[PDB]
Amino acid sequence: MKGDTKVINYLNKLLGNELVAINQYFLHARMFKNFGLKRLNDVEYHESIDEMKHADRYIERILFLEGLPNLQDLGKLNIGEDVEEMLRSDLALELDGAKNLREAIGYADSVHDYVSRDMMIEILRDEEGHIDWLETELDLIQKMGLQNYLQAQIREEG
Amino acid sequence: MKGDTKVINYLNKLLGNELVAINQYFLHARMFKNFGLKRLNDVEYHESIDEMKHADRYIERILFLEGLPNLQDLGKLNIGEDVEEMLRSDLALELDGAKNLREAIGYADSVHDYVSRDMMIEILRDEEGHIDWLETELDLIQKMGLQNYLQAQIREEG
Amino acid sequence: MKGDTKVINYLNKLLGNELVAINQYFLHARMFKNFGLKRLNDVEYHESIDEMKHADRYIERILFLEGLPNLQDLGKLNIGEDVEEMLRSDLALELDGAKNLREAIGYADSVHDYVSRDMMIEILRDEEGHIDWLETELDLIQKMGLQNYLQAQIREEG
Amino acid sequence: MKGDTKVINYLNKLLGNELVAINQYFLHARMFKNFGLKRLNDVEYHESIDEMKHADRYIERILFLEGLPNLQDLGKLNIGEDVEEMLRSDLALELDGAKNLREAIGYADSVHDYVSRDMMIEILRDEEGHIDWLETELDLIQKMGLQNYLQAQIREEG
Amino acid sequence: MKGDTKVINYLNKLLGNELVAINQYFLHARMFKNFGLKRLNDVEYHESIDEMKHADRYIERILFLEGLPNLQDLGKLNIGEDVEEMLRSDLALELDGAKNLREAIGYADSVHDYVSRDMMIEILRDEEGHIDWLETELDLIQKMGLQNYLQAQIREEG
Amino acid sequence: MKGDTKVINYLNKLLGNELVAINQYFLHARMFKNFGLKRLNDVEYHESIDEMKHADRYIERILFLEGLPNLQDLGKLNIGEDVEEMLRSDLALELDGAKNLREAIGYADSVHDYVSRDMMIEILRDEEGHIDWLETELDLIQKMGLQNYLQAQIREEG
Amino acid sequence: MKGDTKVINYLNKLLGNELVAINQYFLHARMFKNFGLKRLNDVEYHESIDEMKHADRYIERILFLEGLPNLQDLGKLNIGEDVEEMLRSDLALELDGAKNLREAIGYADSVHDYVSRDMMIEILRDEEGHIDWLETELDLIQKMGLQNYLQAQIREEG
Ligand code: HEM
Ligand code: HEM
Ligand code: HEM
Ligand SMILES: [Fe+3]
Ligand SMILES: [Fe+3]
Ligand SMILES: [Fe+3]
Ligand SMILES: [Fe+3]
Ligand SMILES: [Fe+3]
Ligand SMILES: [Fe+3]
Ligand SMILES: [Fe+3]
Repeated sequence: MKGDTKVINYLNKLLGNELVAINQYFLHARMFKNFGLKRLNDVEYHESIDEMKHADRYIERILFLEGLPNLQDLGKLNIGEDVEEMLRSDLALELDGAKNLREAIGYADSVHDYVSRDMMIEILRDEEGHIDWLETELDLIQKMGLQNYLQAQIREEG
Repeated sequence: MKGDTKVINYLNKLLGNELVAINQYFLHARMFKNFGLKRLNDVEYHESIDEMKHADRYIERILFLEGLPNLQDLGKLNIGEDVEEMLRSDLALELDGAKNLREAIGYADSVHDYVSRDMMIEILRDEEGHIDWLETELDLIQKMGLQNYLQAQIREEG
Repeated sequence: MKGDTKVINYLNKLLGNELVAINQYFLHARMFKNFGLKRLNDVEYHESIDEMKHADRYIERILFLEGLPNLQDLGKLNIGEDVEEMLRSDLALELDGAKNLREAIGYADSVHDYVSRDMMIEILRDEEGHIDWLETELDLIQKMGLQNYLQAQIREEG
Repeated sequence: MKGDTKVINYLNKLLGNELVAINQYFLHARMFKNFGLKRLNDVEYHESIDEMKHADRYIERILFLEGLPNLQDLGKLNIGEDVEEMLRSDLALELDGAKNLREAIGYADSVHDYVSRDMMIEILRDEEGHIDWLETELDLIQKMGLQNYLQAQIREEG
Repeated sequence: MKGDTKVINYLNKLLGNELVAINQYFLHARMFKNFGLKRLNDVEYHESIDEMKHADRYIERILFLEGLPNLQDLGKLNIGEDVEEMLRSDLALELDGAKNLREAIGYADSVHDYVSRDMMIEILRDEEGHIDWLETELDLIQKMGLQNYLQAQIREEG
Repeated sequence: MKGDTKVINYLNKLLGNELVAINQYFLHARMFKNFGLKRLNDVEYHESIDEMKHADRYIERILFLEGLPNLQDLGKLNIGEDVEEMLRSDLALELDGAKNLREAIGYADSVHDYVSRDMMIEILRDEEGHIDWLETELDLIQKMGLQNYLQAQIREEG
Repeated sequence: MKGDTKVINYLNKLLGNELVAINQYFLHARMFKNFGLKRLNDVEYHESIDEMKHADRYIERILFLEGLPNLQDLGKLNIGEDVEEMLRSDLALELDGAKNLREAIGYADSVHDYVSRDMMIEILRDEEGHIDWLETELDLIQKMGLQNYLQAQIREEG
C-alpha cells in the first residue's frame, strides 16, 4: 500500500534513532559486563534487544508502505567512560528520540495514517519506560553514592 | 520526566474521580451484601477494585511526570438508600467521570502527551463498560419489576 | 441488629483513620517505587492492603449494627518528601490510630459489644505489627546510615 | 480445676439456650425440607449443627471446671407454622441467647475466668452471624414478597 | 399423606426416647473424655450420633405423615457418677426403648403402615447393637476387674 | 513502642514462670524416658516445647515494649522422685502460673494493653490444657492403680 | 549404670554452661530480630537450639549414669547492648565452655568413661564451630565497618 511520503521519512528518522540506540546500548551493556557490573549488563542488554524490536517494526512498516528503509546512515554515538556518564548519555538519546516520536505521531494523525500512529505510540510508551528506569538509576547514584551504587550492580537480579 | 503541568492537573482531577468511585462503589457493594443481594455485592466490589487499578495508574503516571498525586481532597459521595437510587448514583458519577476523561484526552493529544492519552483511553473504555452494565441493570429493574429484580440478585453468578 | 450509637461513632472514627492510612500508605508505596526502592514499595503496598481489610471490616460491622458508614470525610494526609520523613509520618499516624483503638475497645467492653471489641483487638494487634516494623526501619536508618539503608531497599525480599 | 460456681451456672444456662436452639432449628430445617424449600433446610440444618458444637463446648468446659452439665431441663420451643413466623421465632431466640451471653461474658471477666470468657466471645460472634442471616432473610421476604422468596428457596445453593 | 394418629403418637414417643438417649449418651461421652477414657468417649459419642440419626428419621416420618414432631418434652435422664453406673444406665434406657419399639412395630403392622414399620425395624436392629455392646462391656468389667477395664479405655481403638 | 512499666514487670514474672516450667518439664520428660515410660516422655517433652513457645512470646513482647527480658533469675524447681510426685509438682507449678496470669490479664486490661492481654489469654488457655491433662493423669493413677498406670505408659501413643 | 561421681559433676558443670548459653543466645537472637537484623536472629536462634541439644545430651547421660541433673543453678548471663558487645559476649562464654570441656574430656578418659568422653568430644567440635563463626563475624565488623556489617544482616540467608 503506498504510504504518505513524509510518514516514511519520519519512520526512517525514527529507525535512525533506534539504530543509534541499539549500538550505544549494546556497547554500554558489554562495558558494564567487563566492569563486572553484571546487573547493568543485563538491563542494558535487554534494552538493546528492545530497540532492535523497534527497528524491526519500522523496517516492516516502511516496506509495507512501499518506502526504502535506510540502515545506511548512523547518527552520533556518545559512549562515555564511567557509569554515570554512560547512563546519562543513554538518557539524552532517549529524550531526543521521544521528541521525534511526539512529532511523528502528530503528523501521522493528520494524514490519517492511524496504524503507523498506533505503532509509534506503543514504541513511545516503551521509550518512556527506558526513560523512567534511567532517571531512577541516576538519582540512586546521587542518593546512595557511587561506591554503594556500584556494589549494588555486581550480582544479577533474579 | 517533567510533564506538562495541565496534564498533571487533569490526571489529579481524574484521580479525584476514581477516589470518589472507589468509596462509593465499595460502600454500595457491602450495602448490597448486607441486603443479601449477593450478586450485586460481587459486581460492585469488582468495580471498586477496578477503580483502584485506575487510581494506581494515575498515581504512577503523576509521579513519573514529576507531579504531586493528590489523595487528600475527596469529592461528594452520593450514597442513596435503595437499590435503584444507588445504581443510578453510580451511573451519574461514571458519566461525570467520562466527561472529564474526554476532555483530558483531547488536551493530552494537543500537548503531545500521547502515553498519558493512551492510558486514559484504556480507562475510558473500562468506564464505558461500567456505564453499559449500570444502564442494563436499571432497565432490567423497569422491565421485570423491582421484586423479580431483587430475587435475581440473591445468588452469586458462577 | 441495632448497635450502641457511640460504638458506631467509634467505628466510623476508626474507619476514618483507616481511610487516611490507606491513601498515605499507597502514595508512599508508589513514591518508593518511583525512587526505585523496590522493597519499601512492596512492604508499604502490603500495608495499604492491610488497612483496606480493616476499613472493610469496620464498614461491614457498622452496616450490621445498622449505622451509616462514613467514607466522605478524609482526615489530614501528611506525605513528606524523603524516606525518613515519610516513614516517620506513617508511624505518627499509626500511633494516633492505636490511641483511638485503645479508647474504643474500652468503651465497647463497657456497653457489652464484645464482638466489636474482639474485632478491634485483632485490628490493634495488626497495627502494633506495623508500628514494630516502622520503628525498626527508622532505627536501621540511624544505625547503618541513610546511604546503606537506601541501597538495601533496591531489590525486593524473596 | 474447680471453677467459680456462678460461672458454671451461666455455662449451664447458656447450654440450656443451645439445647433449645438445637431442637428448634432442627425441626424448622426438616419442616422446610418437607415444604420443599431445599435451601432453607440446608442453612437451618447447618445451624442446628452449629448449636450442637456450642453445646459440646459448654459441656466440656463445665466438666473441666468440675460442675454438672444440665441437659435435663429444656426451655420453651416456639415452632410456628409458616416460613416468616418460624424465621422470626429463631431470631427472637437468638436475641435472648445473645443477651445471656453478654451478661455471662461480663461476669466471667470479673472473676478472672478469662478462658471461659474467650470461649463465650467466640460463640457470641457465631450467634451474631446467625442473627445477621435471619434479619436479612426476613427483610428479603418483605422486599421481594413471600411468593418470590419461596421460589428462591426451592433449589440448594452450590 | 395423612397417617394413622396412633402411629404418629408412637413415632413421637419413640422420638422422645431418642431425645433422652442423645443427651444421656453425649454427656456420658464427654464425662468419659474428661476421665481420660478416650475409647469410651469415642464409642459413646458415635452412639449419640446414632440416636440423632434415629430422631431425624422419626421427625421426617412424622412430618411426612402430617403430624407434629414433639421435641419439647424430655424424659428422665439418669446420669450416674462412675463408669459402671453410667454404662448400666445407658443399658436400662436402651431396654426401655426396645420395649416401646416392639410395641410400635406390632401396631404399625396392624394398621398397614408398613413403611413406618420397616423404618422402626431398622432402628430396633441398631438398638439391639447398642444393647450387645453395653452388655459386653459390663461383663468385661466383672471378668477383668475395674482397674484393668479402665486401663483398657485409655487409648482410642484404630 | 514504650509499654507500661508494670505490664513489663508482669511479663517478666510470667516469663520467669515459663523458664521454671521449661526446665522442670524437660527434666521430668527425660526421667520418664529413663524409667522407660515412653508415653510420659513424649507428652512432657511436648509440654516443655510448649513453655518454650510461651517464653519466646514474652521475650518478643517485652522487647517490643522496650523492656529488658530477664532470663537471669530462675525460681524454685521442685523435681520429686516418683511419677505421682512429679506429676503433682508440675500441676502445682501450673496452678501458680495460672494465678499470676489471671492477675496480669486484669491489669493489662486496665491500662489498655489489649494486645499483651490477648497474648496472655491464649497462653492461659494453653495452661488450662496442661492442667486438664495433669489432673486426668493423676486421677487415672488412683482409679486404675500405680502398677496398671505404669504399664500403660510403656509404649508411645500413635 | 552407676557412673564415676566426678564425671557426673563435670557433666552437671557442662550442663550448667549450656543452660547459660541457651538463654544468652536466645535473648541475643530476639534482640537481633527486634533490631531487624534478620540474619543474626536466624543464626543465633539456631545456636540456641544447638545448646539445647547439648543440654539434652548431658541430662540423658547424667540420668543414665544415675546422677541428678542440676537445672536449678544458672550462671551469669552477660547480655550487652550493641551487636559487637553481644557477639563478643557469646564468644567469651563459648571459650569458657571449651575450657571446661577440655578438662572434662581428659578426666573421663582417665577413669575410662569413654562414652561420656566420646559425647563430649562431639559437643566440643560443635563449640569450636560456634567459636569459628563468632570470630569471623567479629573480624568482618572490623574489616568492613559497623554500618556495612549491619546492612548485611537485614535479609535472611537462603
Ligand atoms: C478507601 C477505601 C478502600 C477500601 C475499603 C479498599 C478495599 C480493598 C480490598 C478489600 C482489597 C482486597 C485485598 C487483596 O487484594 O487481597 C483491595 C485491593 C486493592 N486495592 Fe483497595 N480499597 C480502598 C481504597 C483504595 C485506594 C485509594 C487505592 C489506591 C489506588 C487502592 C488500591 C488497591 C489495589 C491496587 C488492590 C489490589 C487489586 C488486585 O490486584 O486484585 N484501594 N482493596
Ligand atoms: C436433640 C435433637 C438432635 C437432633 C435431631 C440432632 C441431629 C443431628 C444430625 C442428623 C447430625 C449429623 C450426623 C453426622 O454427623 O453424620 C448431628 C451431628 C452432631 N450432633 Fe446432633 N442432634 C440433636 C441434638 C444434639 C445434642 C443435644 C448434642 C450435644 C452437644 C449434639 C451434638 C452433635 C455433634 C457434636 C455433631 C457433629 C457435628 C459435625 O462434626 O459435623 N446434637 N446431629
Ligand atoms: C533451658 C533448658 C532447655 C532445654 C533442655 C531445651 C530443649 C529443646 C529441644 C531438645 C528442642 C528440640 C530441637 C529442635 O527444635 O529440633 C527445643 C526446641 C525449641 N526451644 Fe528449647 N530448651 C531449653 C530452653 C529454652 C529456652 C529458654 C527457650 C527460649 C524461648 C527455648 C526455645 C525453643 C524454641 C522456640 C524451640 C523450637 C520449637 C519448635 O518449633 O518445634 N528453649 N528445645
Ligand atoms: Fe526504541
Ligand atoms: Fe475509573
Ligand atoms: Fe488499620
Ligand atoms: Fe449457640
Ligand atoms: Fe435410637
Ligand atoms: Fe507456659
Ligand atoms: Fe553447647
